[PDB]
Amino acid sequence: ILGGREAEAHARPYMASVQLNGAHLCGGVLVAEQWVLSAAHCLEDAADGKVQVLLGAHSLSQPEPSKRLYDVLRAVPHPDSQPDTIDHDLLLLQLSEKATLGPAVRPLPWQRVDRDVAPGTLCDVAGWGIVNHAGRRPDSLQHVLLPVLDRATCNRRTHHDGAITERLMCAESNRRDSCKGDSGGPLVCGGVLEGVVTSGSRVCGNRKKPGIYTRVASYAAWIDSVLASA
Ligand SMILES: N[C@H](CO)c1cccc(-c2cccc(COc3ccccc3CC(=O)O)c2)c1
Repeated sequence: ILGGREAEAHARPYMASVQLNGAHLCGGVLVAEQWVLSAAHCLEDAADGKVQVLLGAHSLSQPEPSKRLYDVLRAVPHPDSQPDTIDHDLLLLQLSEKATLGPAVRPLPWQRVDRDVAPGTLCDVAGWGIVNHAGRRPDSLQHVLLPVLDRATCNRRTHHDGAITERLMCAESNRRDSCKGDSGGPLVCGGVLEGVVTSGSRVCGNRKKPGIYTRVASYAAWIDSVLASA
């Protein structure tokens, strides 16, 4: 997260750290007791290593009573996802067991009504992604409120030139933005999950290259089907 600030500890109980061999790789969102939603590209160059999900965390390195690292029993990338493509970049991770719920661990309700979030709406993005262009990795969870950018503006030749489908949404990227290590994490509007961070053009903090977020509402049928297949 560039241009953000340290989040209040455990104020986002749905926030997950998807990890590879003990290291934070991507953000994730707890959407059900045993399921974490993330981005499919996160596990592309991982196939070998131990994939785990850290729940109830503020600090990545420090002990906290609510912190718990879970093993993943199965990884469900969206069937239409392709590598190094920004479309259908969703991943569902089944935990080893149902997560112990409490004030610091709680699933987030997600948008099921397939209608765009109004442009200008301030939405909260959180993550353990890089906090400056030099690549400084924060130990503690960061967040930033970003305004939603209309698809038309986002799709201009000067911006993402037609790449923003109806299944994607954009947020302003001027200084404040999501960056490397934030994909798979949440974009929350009025307490509801609206988007999942994707890597876009892999450029951060540049107003001409807005942040790209996968609209969860567009994938309601797939998420429901995966969550129902215990
Ligand atoms: N705001 C912009 C566009 O929305 C944005 C948001 C989020 C990430 C990036 C971004 C910037 C540089 C390099 C990478 C490659 O990262 C990975 C590559 C492989 C696995 C995991 C990651 C981690 C990750 O994807 O976060 C991503 C850019």
